[PDB]
Amino acid sequence: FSELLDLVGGLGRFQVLQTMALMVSIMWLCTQSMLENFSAAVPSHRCWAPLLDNSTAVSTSLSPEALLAISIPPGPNQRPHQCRRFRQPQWQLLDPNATATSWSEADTEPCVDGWVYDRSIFTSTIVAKWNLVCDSHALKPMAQSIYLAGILVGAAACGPASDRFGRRLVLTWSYLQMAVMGTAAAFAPAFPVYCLFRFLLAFAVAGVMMNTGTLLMEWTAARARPLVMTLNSLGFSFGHGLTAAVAYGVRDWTLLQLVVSVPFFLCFLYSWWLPESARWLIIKGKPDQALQELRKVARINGHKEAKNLTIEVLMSSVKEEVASAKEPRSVLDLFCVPGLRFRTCISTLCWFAFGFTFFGLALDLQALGSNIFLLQMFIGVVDIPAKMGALLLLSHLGRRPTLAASLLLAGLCILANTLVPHEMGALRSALAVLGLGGVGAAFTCITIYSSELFPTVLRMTAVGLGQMAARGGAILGPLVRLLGVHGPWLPLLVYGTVPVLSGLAALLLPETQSL
Ligand SMILES: *[C@@H]1O[C@H](CO)[C@@H](O)[C@H](O)[C@H]1NC(C)=O
Ligand SMILES: O=c1[nH]c(=O)c2[nH]c(=O)[nH]c2[nH]1
Repeated sequence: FSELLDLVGGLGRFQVLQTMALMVSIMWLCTQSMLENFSAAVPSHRCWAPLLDNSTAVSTSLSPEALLAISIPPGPNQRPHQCRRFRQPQWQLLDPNATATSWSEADTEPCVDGWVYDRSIFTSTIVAKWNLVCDSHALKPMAQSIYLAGILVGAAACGPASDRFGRRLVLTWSYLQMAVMGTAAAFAPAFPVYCLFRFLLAFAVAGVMMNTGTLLMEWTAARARPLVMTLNSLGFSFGHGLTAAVAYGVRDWTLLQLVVSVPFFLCFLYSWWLPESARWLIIKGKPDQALQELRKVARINGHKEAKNLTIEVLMSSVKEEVASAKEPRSVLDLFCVPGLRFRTCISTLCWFAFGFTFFGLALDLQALGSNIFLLQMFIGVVDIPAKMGALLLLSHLGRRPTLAASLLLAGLCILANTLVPHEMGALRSALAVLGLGGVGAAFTCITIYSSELFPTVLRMTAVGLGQMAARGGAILGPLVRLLGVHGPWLPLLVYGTVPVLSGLAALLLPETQSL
Protein backbone atom coordinates (compact mmCIF):
# COMPACT_ATOMS: atom_id res chain seq x y z
CA PHE A 1 0.00 0.00 0.00
CA SER A 2 2.53 2.60 1.19
CA GLU A 3 3.80 3.05 -2.37
CA LEU A 4 0.72 5.24 -2.82
CA LEU A 5 1.58 7.44 0.15
CA ASP A 6 4.86 8.00 -1.64
CA LEU A 7 2.88 9.46 -4.57
CA VAL A 8 0.71 11.44 -2.15
CA GLY A 9 3.43 12.30 0.38
CA GLY A 10 3.76 9.97 3.35
CA LEU A 11 5.02 12.65 5.69
CA GLY A 12 4.40 16.30 4.93
CA ARG A 13 2.06 19.22 5.33
CA PHE A 14 -1.08 17.09 5.58
CA GLN A 15 0.31 14.63 8.15
CA VAL A 16 1.77 17.53 10.13
CA LEU A 17 -1.53 19.41 10.24
CA GLN A 18 -3.49 16.24 10.99
CA THR A 19 -1.17 15.41 13.88
CA MET A 20 -1.61 18.90 15.34
CA ALA A 21 -5.39 18.82 14.92
CA LEU A 22 -5.82 15.41 16.55
CA MET A 23 -3.32 16.17 19.34
CA VAL A 24 -5.40 19.15 20.45
CA SER A 25 -8.51 16.97 20.63
CA ILE A 26 -6.60 14.42 22.70
CA MET A 27 -5.60 17.20 25.11
CA TRP A 28 -9.20 18.20 25.79
CA LEU A 29 -10.21 14.52 25.89
CA CYS A 30 -7.61 14.01 28.63
CA THR A 31 -9.13 16.89 30.59
CA GLN A 32 -12.49 15.11 30.45
CA SER A 33 -11.03 12.10 32.26
CA MET A 34 -8.88 13.96 34.79
CA LEU A 35 -11.66 16.45 35.54
CA GLU A 36 -13.16 14.62 38.53
CA ASN A 37 -10.16 15.45 40.68
CA PHE A 38 -11.69 18.95 40.64
CA SER A 39 -15.34 18.52 39.64
CA ALA A 40 -15.71 15.97 42.46
CA ALA A 41 -13.26 17.31 45.05
CA VAL A 42 -14.28 16.67 48.66
CA PRO A 43 -14.32 19.90 50.70
CA SER A 44 -14.14 19.68 54.46
CA HIS A 45 -17.58 19.50 56.02
CA ARG A 46 -19.66 19.19 59.18
CA CYS A 47 -23.29 19.03 60.21
CA TRP A 48 -25.43 22.15 60.15
CA ALA A 49 -25.97 23.30 63.74
CA PRO A 50 -28.12 26.04 65.35
CA LEU A 51 -25.43 27.90 67.31
CA LEU A 52 -23.13 27.91 64.27
CA ASP A 53 -25.52 28.44 61.35
CA ASN A 54 -29.00 29.67 62.44
CA SER A 55 -28.32 33.36 61.84
CA THR A 56 -32.02 34.08 62.49
CA ALA A 57 -31.69 32.99 66.13
CA VAL A 58 -30.43 34.96 69.12
CA SER A 59 -26.64 35.28 68.96
CA THR A 60 -24.02 35.06 71.70
CA SER A 61 -20.71 36.73 72.49
CA LEU A 62 -18.66 33.52 72.26
CA SER A 63 -16.06 33.03 69.55
CA PRO A 64 -16.69 30.71 66.57
CA GLU A 65 -13.95 28.31 67.77
CA ALA A 66 -15.66 27.94 71.15
CA LEU A 67 -19.08 27.52 69.52
CA LEU A 68 -17.68 24.83 67.22
CA ALA A 69 -16.29 22.96 70.22
CA ILE A 70 -19.71 23.44 71.84
CA SER A 71 -21.58 22.07 68.81
CA ILE A 72 -19.57 19.38 66.96
CA PRO A 73 -17.84 16.40 68.64
CA PRO A 74 -14.27 15.47 67.66
CA GLY A 75 -13.86 12.56 65.27
CA PRO A 76 -11.20 9.85 64.94
CA ASN A 77 -8.77 12.05 62.98
CA GLN A 78 -8.28 14.56 65.82
CA ARG A 79 -10.55 16.91 63.87
CA PRO A 80 -14.25 17.79 64.12
CA HIS A 81 -16.55 14.92 63.22
CA GLN A 82 -17.80 15.05 59.63
CA CYS A 83 -21.01 13.06 60.25
CA ARG A 84 -22.29 13.81 63.78
CA ARG A 85 -23.33 16.69 66.03
CA PHE A 86 -24.25 17.08 69.68
CA ARG A 87 -27.92 16.55 70.47
CA GLN A 88 -27.89 19.56 72.83
CA PRO A 89 -25.20 22.27 73.05
CA GLN A 90 -22.35 21.14 75.31
CA TRP A 91 -21.84 24.22 77.46
CA GLN A 92 -20.04 21.92 79.92
CA LEU A 93 -17.17 21.43 77.44
CA LEU A 94 -16.04 25.08 77.53
CA ASP A 95 -14.53 25.12 81.02
CA PRO A 96 -10.84 24.17 81.50
CA ASN A 97 -11.86 21.37 83.89
CA ALA A 98 -13.58 19.47 81.08
CA THR A 99 -12.45 16.11 79.71
CA ALA A 100 -13.31 13.86 76.78
CA THR A 101 -15.06 11.54 79.25
CA SER A 102 -17.68 14.25 79.84
CA TRP A 103 -19.79 13.05 76.89
CA SER A 104 -20.75 9.81 75.17
CA GLU A 105 -21.92 8.84 71.71
CA ALA A 106 -25.55 8.67 72.85
CA ASP A 107 -25.26 12.45 73.25
CA THR A 108 -24.75 12.80 69.48
CA GLU A 109 -26.96 12.54 66.41
CA PRO A 110 -26.30 12.35 62.66
CA CYS A 111 -26.71 15.36 60.39
CA VAL A 112 -30.50 15.64 60.48
CA ASP A 113 -30.23 19.17 59.03
CA GLY A 114 -27.59 18.38 56.42
CA TRP A 115 -24.03 19.49 55.92
CA VAL A 116 -22.02 22.70 55.65
CA TYR A 117 -19.04 22.74 53.29
CA ASP A 118 -15.82 24.70 52.94
CA ARG A 119 -16.22 26.99 49.92
CA SER A 120 -12.75 28.56 50.06
CA ILE A 121 -10.96 26.41 47.47
CA PHE A 122 -13.89 25.36 45.27
CA THR A 123 -17.15 27.24 44.90
CA SER A 124 -19.03 24.01 44.17
CA THR A 125 -18.44 20.32 43.53
CA ILE A 126 -20.76 17.38 42.89
CA VAL A 127 -19.89 16.16 46.40
CA ALA A 128 -21.24 19.39 47.87
CA LYS A 129 -24.29 19.44 45.59
CA TRP A 130 -25.57 15.88 46.12
CA ASN A 131 -24.03 15.22 49.56
CA LEU A 132 -21.81 12.32 48.51
CA VAL A 133 -20.59 12.02 52.10
CA CYS A 134 -20.82 9.75 55.15
CA ASP A 135 -23.25 6.91 54.31
CA SER A 136 -23.14 8.06 50.67
CA HIS A 137 -19.35 8.30 50.50
CA ALA A 138 -19.08 5.22 48.25
CA LEU A 139 -20.96 7.06 45.49
CA LYS A 140 -17.98 9.11 44.28
CA PRO A 141 -15.81 6.10 43.31
CA MET A 142 -19.00 4.55 41.96
CA ALA A 143 -19.35 7.54 39.62
CA GLN A 144 -15.73 7.14 38.52
CA SER A 145 -16.27 3.40 38.01
CA ILE A 146 -19.36 4.08 35.89
CA TYR A 147 -17.34 6.48 33.73
CA LEU A 148 -14.51 3.98 33.19
CA ALA A 149 -17.03 1.19 32.55
CA GLY A 150 -18.57 3.45 29.94
CA ILE A 151 -15.16 3.57 28.28
CA LEU A 152 -14.91 -0.24 28.40
CA VAL A 153 -18.31 -0.66 26.74
CA GLY A 154 -17.50 2.07 24.23
CA ALA A 155 -14.26 0.40 23.18
CA ALA A 156 -16.08 -2.92 22.81
CA ALA A 157 -18.72 -1.29 20.57
CA CYS A 158 -16.21 0.86 18.66
CA GLY A 159 -14.46 -1.93 16.80
CA PRO A 160 -17.41 -3.23 14.78
CA ALA A 161 -18.72 0.29 14.15
CA SER A 162 -15.29 1.60 13.15
CA ASP A 163 -14.86 -1.29 10.71
CA ARG A 164 -18.35 -1.01 9.22
CA PHE A 165 -18.78 2.78 8.94
CA GLY A 166 -15.20 4.06 8.73
CA ARG A 167 -12.62 5.68 10.97
CA ARG A 168 -13.51 9.31 10.27
CA LEU A 169 -17.30 8.97 10.40
CA VAL A 170 -17.23 7.27 13.80
CA LEU A 171 -14.66 9.82 14.99
CA THR A 172 -16.97 12.63 13.87
CA TRP A 173 -20.04 11.37 15.69
CA SER A 174 -17.84 10.54 18.69
CA TYR A 175 -16.86 14.22 18.85
CA LEU A 176 -20.50 15.27 18.63
CA GLN A 177 -21.52 12.81 21.36
CA MET A 178 -18.69 14.00 23.63
CA ALA A 179 -19.78 17.63 23.26
CA VAL A 180 -23.47 16.87 23.78
CA MET A 181 -23.03 14.53 26.75
CA GLY A 182 -20.47 16.73 28.51
CA THR A 183 -22.79 19.71 28.14
CA ALA A 184 -25.69 17.58 29.42
CA ALA A 185 -23.68 16.36 32.42
CA ALA A 186 -22.79 19.96 33.26
CA PHE A 187 -26.50 20.72 33.85
CA ALA A 188 -27.73 17.42 35.29
CA PRO A 189 -30.54 17.76 37.86
CA ALA A 190 -29.79 14.63 39.90
CA PHE A 191 -26.96 12.22 40.60
CA PRO A 192 -28.30 9.22 38.62
CA VAL A 193 -28.75 11.45 35.57
CA TYR A 194 -25.22 12.77 36.02
CA CYS A 195 -23.95 9.17 36.05
CA LEU A 196 -25.98 8.35 32.92
CA PHE A 197 -24.50 11.28 31.02
CA ARG A 198 -20.93 10.62 32.18
CA PHE A 199 -21.36 7.02 31.04
CA LEU A 200 -22.59 8.12 27.61
CA LEU A 201 -19.70 10.62 27.43
CA ALA A 202 -17.17 7.87 28.17
CA PHE A 203 -18.78 5.71 25.49
CA ALA A 204 -17.72 8.41 22.98
CA VAL A 205 -14.33 9.01 24.59
CA ALA A 206 -13.49 5.42 23.67
CA GLY A 207 -14.34 6.07 20.02
CA VAL A 208 -12.20 9.20 19.83
CA MET A 209 -9.27 7.44 21.51
CA MET A 210 -9.28 4.46 19.17
CA ASN A 211 -10.05 6.20 15.89
CA THR A 212 -7.53 9.04 16.22
CA GLY A 213 -4.66 6.59 16.63
CA THR A 214 -5.98 4.28 13.93
CA LEU A 215 -6.39 7.11 11.39
CA LEU A 216 -2.98 8.60 12.20
CA MET A 217 -1.34 5.22 11.64
CA GLU A 218 -3.30 4.58 8.44
CA TRP A 219 -2.16 7.91 6.92
CA THR A 220 1.52 7.80 8.00
CA ALA A 221 4.46 6.21 6.19
CA ALA A 222 6.22 3.50 8.17
CA ARG A 223 9.45 5.39 8.94
CA ALA A 224 7.52 8.03 10.93
CA ARG A 225 4.80 5.88 12.49
CA PRO A 226 6.44 5.37 15.94
CA LEU A 227 7.10 9.10 16.21
CA VAL A 228 3.47 9.85 15.37
CA MET A 229 2.27 7.39 18.02
CA THR A 230 4.57 9.11 20.51
CA LEU A 231 3.21 12.58 19.67
CA ASN A 232 -0.35 11.30 20.03
CA SER A 233 0.72 9.97 23.43
CA LEU A 234 2.22 13.34 24.45
CA GLY A 235 -1.22 14.79 23.82
CA PHE A 236 -2.28 13.34 27.19
CA SER A 237 0.84 14.74 28.86
CA PHE A 238 -0.17 18.24 27.83
CA GLY A 239 -3.74 17.36 28.80
CA HIS A 240 -2.67 17.08 32.44
CA GLY A 241 -1.20 20.58 32.41
CA LEU A 242 -4.29 21.88 30.64
CA THR A 243 -6.50 20.31 33.32
CA ALA A 244 -4.56 22.09 36.05
CA ALA A 245 -4.56 25.37 34.12
CA VAL A 246 -8.31 25.39 33.50
CA ALA A 247 -9.40 24.08 36.91
CA TYR A 248 -7.21 26.64 38.67
CA GLY A 249 -9.28 29.40 37.05
CA VAL A 250 -12.78 27.89 37.05
CA ARG A 251 -13.91 26.81 40.53
CA ASP A 252 -17.52 25.77 39.80
CA TRP A 253 -18.09 22.21 38.63
CA THR A 254 -20.94 23.07 36.25
CA LEU A 255 -18.96 25.82 34.52
CA LEU A 256 -15.77 23.73 34.51
CA GLN A 257 -17.48 20.71 32.91
CA LEU A 258 -19.16 22.99 30.37
CA VAL A 259 -15.85 24.74 29.61
CA VAL A 260 -14.05 21.45 28.93
CA SER A 261 -17.00 20.13 26.90
CA VAL A 262 -17.67 23.01 24.48
CA PRO A 263 -14.41 22.65 22.45
CA PHE A 264 -15.69 19.36 21.03
CA PHE A 265 -18.31 21.19 18.98
CA LEU A 266 -15.37 22.76 17.15
CA CYS A 267 -13.68 19.36 16.94
CA PHE A 268 -16.89 17.99 15.41
CA LEU A 269 -17.01 20.82 12.89
CA TYR A 270 -13.38 20.54 11.76
CA SER A 271 -13.39 16.74 11.58
CA TRP A 272 -15.44 17.00 8.37
CA TRP A 273 -12.38 18.45 6.60
CA LEU A 274 -10.30 15.35 7.36
CA PRO A 275 -10.21 12.56 4.74
CA GLU A 276 -11.58 9.08 5.34
CA SER A 277 -8.85 6.44 5.46
CA ALA A 278 -7.69 5.33 2.00
CA ARG A 279 -6.78 1.86 3.28
CA TRP A 280 -10.33 1.45 4.57
CA LEU A 281 -11.93 2.69 1.34
CA ILE A 282 -9.78 0.32 -0.73
CA ILE A 283 -10.30 -2.68 1.55
CA LYS A 284 -14.06 -2.10 1.39
CA GLY A 285 -13.91 -2.08 -2.41
CA LYS A 286 -14.64 1.60 -3.16
CA PRO A 287 -11.81 2.71 -5.48
CA ASP A 288 -13.65 5.76 -6.85
CA GLN A 289 -13.80 7.31 -3.36
CA ALA A 290 -10.29 6.26 -2.33
CA LEU A 291 -8.89 8.00 -5.41
CA GLN A 292 -10.66 11.24 -4.52
CA GLU A 293 -9.43 11.25 -0.93
CA LEU A 294 -5.87 10.33 -1.93
CA ARG A 295 -5.51 13.10 -4.50
CA LYS A 296 -7.13 15.46 -1.99
CA VAL A 297 -4.13 14.87 0.29
CA ALA A 298 -1.78 15.15 -2.67
CA ARG A 299 -3.18 18.65 -3.15
CA ILE A 300 -2.37 19.59 0.45
CA ASN A 301 1.17 18.18 0.36
CA GLY A 302 1.84 20.30 -2.72
CA HIS A 303 2.48 17.50 -5.23
CA LYS A 304 2.18 17.63 -8.99
CA GLU A 305 1.26 13.94 -8.79
CA ALA A 306 -2.42 14.83 -8.32
CA LYS A 307 -2.42 14.78 -12.13
CA ASN A 308 -0.79 11.33 -12.09
CA LEU A 309 -3.03 9.49 -9.62
CA THR A 310 -5.41 7.33 -11.64
CA ILE A 311 -7.72 4.39 -11.06
CA GLU A 312 -5.53 1.77 -12.75
CA VAL A 313 -2.49 2.82 -10.73
CA LEU A 314 -4.58 2.89 -7.54
CA MET A 315 -5.89 -0.64 -8.12
CA SER A 316 -2.52 -2.05 -9.18
CA SER A 317 -0.75 -0.60 -6.13
CA VAL A 318 -2.87 -2.48 -3.53
CA LYS A 319 -3.34 -5.84 -5.27
CA GLU A 320 -2.40 -7.88 -2.16
CA GLU A 321 -4.42 -6.32 0.65
CA VAL A 322 -7.91 -6.63 -0.81
CA ALA A 323 -7.15 -10.27 -1.68
CA SER A 324 -5.77 -11.30 1.74
CA ALA A 325 -7.10 -9.03 4.57
CA LYS A 326 -9.86 -11.46 5.55
CA GLU A 327 -8.99 -12.95 8.99
CA PRO A 328 -11.11 -11.52 11.87
CA ARG A 329 -9.90 -14.25 14.22
CA SER A 330 -11.50 -14.88 17.61
CA VAL A 331 -9.65 -13.98 20.80
CA LEU A 332 -9.66 -17.63 21.86
CA ASP A 333 -7.11 -18.52 19.17
CA LEU A 334 -4.47 -16.80 21.31
CA PHE A 335 -5.17 -19.38 24.03
CA CYS A 336 -5.55 -22.24 21.55
CA VAL A 337 -1.95 -22.15 20.28
CA PRO A 338 0.25 -23.72 23.00
CA GLY A 339 3.15 -21.31 22.52
CA LEU A 340 1.19 -18.06 22.37
CA ARG A 341 -1.11 -18.75 25.34
CA PHE A 342 1.39 -17.79 28.05
CA ARG A 343 2.85 -14.84 26.14
CA THR A 344 -0.71 -13.56 25.79
CA CYS A 345 -1.27 -13.98 29.52
CA ILE A 346 1.83 -11.96 30.40
CA SER A 347 1.26 -9.14 27.90
CA THR A 348 -2.38 -8.83 28.95
CA LEU A 349 -1.22 -8.54 32.56
CA CYS A 350 1.12 -5.73 31.51
CA TRP A 351 -1.77 -3.85 29.88
CA PHE A 352 -3.92 -4.45 32.96
CA ALA A 353 -1.34 -3.01 35.38
CA PHE A 354 -1.15 0.33 33.59
CA GLY A 355 -4.84 1.15 33.78
CA PHE A 356 -5.25 -0.30 37.26
CA THR A 357 -2.39 1.71 38.77
CA PHE A 358 -2.80 4.93 36.79
CA PHE A 359 -6.52 5.39 37.36
CA GLY A 360 -6.14 4.18 40.91
CA LEU A 361 -3.68 6.94 41.78
CA ALA A 362 -4.23 9.79 39.29
CA LEU A 363 -7.90 10.18 40.31
CA ASP A 364 -7.25 10.79 44.03
CA LEU A 365 -4.44 13.36 44.02
CA GLN A 366 -6.05 14.87 47.12
CA ALA A 367 -4.51 12.01 49.12
CA LEU A 368 -1.03 12.24 47.58
CA GLY A 369 0.03 15.83 48.21
CA SER A 370 -0.70 19.28 49.53
CA ASN A 371 -1.92 21.06 46.39
CA ILE A 372 -3.81 19.18 43.69
CA PHE A 373 -3.51 21.89 41.02
CA LEU A 374 0.29 21.85 41.20
CA LEU A 375 0.42 18.06 41.62
CA GLN A 376 -1.65 17.54 38.45
CA MET A 377 0.56 20.01 36.60
CA PHE A 378 3.61 18.01 37.72
CA ILE A 379 1.98 14.76 36.65
CA GLY A 380 2.16 16.34 33.22
CA VAL A 381 5.61 17.88 33.47
CA VAL A 382 7.25 14.66 34.66
CA ASP A 383 5.27 12.50 32.24
CA ILE A 384 6.87 14.15 29.23
CA PRO A 385 10.57 13.32 29.86
CA ALA A 386 9.63 9.85 31.10
CA LYS A 387 7.91 9.12 27.79
CA MET A 388 10.76 10.44 25.64
CA GLY A 389 13.27 8.41 27.64
CA ALA A 390 11.00 5.40 27.26
CA LEU A 391 10.96 5.80 23.48
CA LEU A 392 14.75 6.16 23.29
CA LEU A 393 15.63 3.27 25.61
CA LEU A 394 12.94 1.20 23.87
CA SER A 395 14.87 1.90 20.67
CA HIS A 396 18.24 0.92 22.18
CA LEU A 397 18.17 -1.22 25.33
CA GLY A 398 15.47 -3.67 24.24
CA ARG A 399 11.75 -3.90 24.87
CA ARG A 400 11.96 -6.54 27.63
CA PRO A 401 14.24 -4.69 30.09
CA THR A 402 12.57 -1.34 29.42
CA LEU A 403 9.09 -2.68 30.13
CA ALA A 404 10.29 -4.48 33.25
CA ALA A 405 12.30 -1.48 34.50
CA SER A 406 9.49 1.03 33.90
CA LEU A 407 6.95 -1.13 35.72
CA LEU A 408 9.39 -1.78 38.57
CA LEU A 409 10.09 1.95 38.85
CA ALA A 410 6.35 2.55 39.19
CA GLY A 411 5.90 -0.22 41.73
CA LEU A 412 8.90 0.67 43.88
CA CYS A 413 8.02 4.37 44.05
CA ILE A 414 4.37 3.72 44.89
CA LEU A 415 5.34 1.19 47.56
CA ALA A 416 7.97 3.50 49.06
CA ASN A 417 5.22 6.09 49.40
CA THR A 418 3.87 3.92 52.25
CA LEU A 419 7.24 3.78 54.05
CA VAL A 420 7.72 7.56 54.08
CA PRO A 421 5.85 9.06 57.06
CA HIS A 422 2.82 11.30 56.73
CA GLU A 423 4.83 14.31 57.94
CA MET A 424 7.14 14.21 54.89
CA GLY A 425 4.50 15.38 52.45
CA ALA A 426 7.07 16.73 49.99
CA LEU A 427 8.79 13.37 49.51
CA ARG A 428 5.44 11.56 49.37
CA SER A 429 4.30 13.89 46.57
CA ALA A 430 7.59 13.50 44.69
CA LEU A 431 7.46 9.70 44.91
CA ALA A 432 3.84 9.70 43.73
CA VAL A 433 4.73 11.88 40.73
CA LEU A 434 7.66 9.61 39.84
CA GLY A 435 5.47 6.51 40.13
CA LEU A 436 2.84 7.92 37.80
CA GLY A 437 5.71 8.87 35.49
CA GLY A 438 6.87 5.26 35.39
CA VAL A 439 3.35 4.06 34.63
CA GLY A 440 2.97 6.60 31.83
CA ALA A 441 6.27 5.48 30.32
CA ALA A 442 5.15 1.86 30.47
CA PHE A 443 2.07 2.96 28.52
CA THR A 444 4.19 3.78 25.44
CA CYS A 445 6.49 0.83 26.08
CA ILE A 446 3.67 -1.73 26.10
CA THR A 447 1.82 -0.08 23.23
CA ILE A 448 4.83 -0.83 21.05
CA TYR A 449 6.14 -4.03 22.66
CA SER A 450 2.85 -5.94 22.59
CA SER A 451 2.85 -5.36 18.80
CA GLU A 452 5.90 -7.65 18.45
CA LEU A 453 5.45 -10.65 20.79
CA PHE A 454 3.01 -12.42 18.45
CA PRO A 455 2.95 -13.57 14.81
CA THR A 456 1.67 -10.97 12.40
CA VAL A 457 -1.73 -12.63 11.89
CA LEU A 458 -2.48 -12.53 15.65
CA ARG A 459 -0.60 -9.31 16.49
CA MET A 460 -3.78 -7.21 16.34
CA THR A 461 -5.79 -9.74 18.36
CA ALA A 462 -3.27 -9.53 21.20
CA VAL A 463 -3.29 -5.73 21.17
CA GLY A 464 -7.10 -5.65 21.33
CA LEU A 465 -7.28 -8.10 24.23
CA GLY A 466 -4.63 -6.04 26.01
CA GLN A 467 -6.65 -2.86 25.60
CA MET A 468 -9.74 -4.54 27.04
CA ALA A 469 -7.65 -5.78 29.97
CA ALA A 470 -6.37 -2.27 30.68
CA ARG A 471 -10.00 -1.13 30.76
CA GLY A 472 -11.02 -3.90 33.14
CA GLY A 473 -8.20 -2.82 35.44
CA ALA A 474 -9.23 0.83 35.23
CA ILE A 475 -12.76 -0.06 36.35
CA LEU A 476 -11.36 -1.72 39.49
CA GLY A 477 -9.06 1.24 40.05
CA PRO A 478 -11.56 3.46 41.89
CA LEU A 479 -13.26 0.64 43.80
CA VAL A 480 -10.02 -0.35 45.52
CA ARG A 481 -10.14 2.87 47.57
CA LEU A 482 -13.11 1.41 49.44
CA LEU A 483 -10.49 -0.70 51.24
CA GLY A 484 -9.18 2.53 52.78
CA VAL A 485 -11.39 2.05 55.84
CA HIS A 486 -8.68 -0.32 57.10
CA GLY A 487 -5.97 2.29 56.55
CA PRO A 488 -4.49 4.72 54.03
CA TRP A 489 -1.56 2.34 53.43
CA LEU A 490 -3.72 -0.47 52.06
CA PRO A 491 -4.92 0.93 48.68
CA LEU A 492 -1.37 2.17 48.06
CA LEU A 493 0.07 -1.27 48.82
CA VAL A 494 -2.39 -2.83 46.36
CA TYR A 495 -1.68 -0.27 43.62
CA GLY A 496 2.03 -0.80 44.19
CA THR A 497 1.90 -4.59 44.29
CA VAL A 498 0.20 -4.88 40.90
CA PRO A 499 2.98 -3.15 38.87
CA VAL A 500 5.69 -4.98 40.82
CA LEU A 501 4.23 -8.37 39.92
CA SER A 502 3.59 -7.42 36.29
CA GLY A 503 7.06 -5.89 35.94
CA LEU A 504 8.69 -9.06 37.24
CA ALA A 505 6.47 -11.05 34.88
CA ALA A 506 7.61 -9.00 31.88
CA LEU A 507 11.12 -10.40 32.44
CA LEU A 508 9.77 -13.81 31.37
CA LEU A 509 8.90 -12.52 27.89
CA PRO A 510 11.21 -13.02 24.89
CA GLU A 511 13.09 -10.04 23.53
CA THR A 512 11.94 -8.72 20.16
CA GLN A 513 14.70 -6.24 19.34
CA SER A 514 17.18 -7.74 16.91
CA LEU A 515 19.84 -9.95 18.48
C1 LIG B 1 -33.69 28.95 63.84
O1 LIG B 1 -34.03 30.19 64.49
C2 LIG B 1 -35.41 30.58 64.34
C3 LIG B 1 -35.57 31.90 65.05
O2 LIG B 1 -36.92 32.34 65.05
C4 LIG B 1 -36.33 29.49 64.90
O3 LIG B 1 -37.68 29.84 64.66
C5 LIG B 1 -36.02 28.15 64.24
O4 LIG B 1 -36.82 27.14 64.84
C6 LIG B 1 -34.54 27.82 64.41
N1 LIG B 1 -34.22 26.54 63.78
C7 LIG B 1 -33.28 25.72 64.26
C8 LIG B 1 -33.08 24.44 63.49
O5 LIG B 1 -32.62 25.99 65.25
O1 LIG C 1 -0.14 8.73 29.68
C1 LIG C 1 -1.49 8.76 29.83
N1 LIG C 1 -2.01 9.80 30.58
C2 LIG C 1 -3.34 9.86 30.74
O2 LIG C 1 -3.90 10.85 31.46
C3 LIG C 1 -4.22 8.86 30.15
N2 LIG C 1 -5.55 8.68 30.16
C4 LIG C 1 -5.71 7.49 29.37
O3 LIG C 1 -6.95 6.99 29.15
N3 LIG C 1 -4.55 6.92 28.88
C5 LIG C 1 -3.54 7.78 29.37
N4 LIG C 1 -2.21 7.68 29.18
